[PDB]
Amino acid sequence: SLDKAVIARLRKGGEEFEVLVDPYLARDLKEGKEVNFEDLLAAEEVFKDAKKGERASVDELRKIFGTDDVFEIARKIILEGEVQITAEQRREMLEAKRKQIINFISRNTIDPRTNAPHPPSRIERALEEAKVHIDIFKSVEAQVKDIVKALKPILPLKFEEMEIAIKIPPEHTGRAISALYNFGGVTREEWQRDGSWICVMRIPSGMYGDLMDLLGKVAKGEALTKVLRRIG
Repeated sequence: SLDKAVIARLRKGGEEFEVLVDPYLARDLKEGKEVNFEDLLAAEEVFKDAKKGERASVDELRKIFGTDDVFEIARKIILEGEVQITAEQRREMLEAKRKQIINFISRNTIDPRTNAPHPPSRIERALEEAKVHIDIFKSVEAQVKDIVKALKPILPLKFEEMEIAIKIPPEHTGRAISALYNFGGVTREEWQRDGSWICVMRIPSGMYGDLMDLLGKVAKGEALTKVLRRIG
């Protein structure tokens, strides 16, 4: 457990405080995700020096932090202090967050020229071309508008959604409906008396081609669709 933990540290009131944490769950906490605090800490203790094992006293924690709750002090140390992740952990977390940003951009934007998504490897090249800084302690949603703005000089792209009305003939509902719910975005669904089924899919516009491919498979080319609206 403790070859795996890293130090998170904070100076407060002229004293140094440290906790020993799982670096991957500390990143999740800094990004804003819910975290199980029993897995996050390698020891339910606040240290003055985690390496020498010097523990902060209850009286000192009460004086400085106004509380003795180790979990709540650990949260403050991690959010306001520095997490000493290793260089290799930082590289691994950076590569993973970059991948998620690229995929999110690919799925949720379209090229205004061609009205189609760019491939992930096109977004990746543009990220490097633009020298985009990626923040491993922020969620995708928290940083993807800024990134997309930095990309627009070299790669035009725009966030857009579509609403698409769908009708599935009775013959194909068994396969089609389940597939559509799993794809996501089903709204205003309604069974019809003749066995057919209708809905309005609300999807990211860069998912349009995937949705049409899906309907070709699950409805054998028999589904009827109508583009209702594009939403910028």
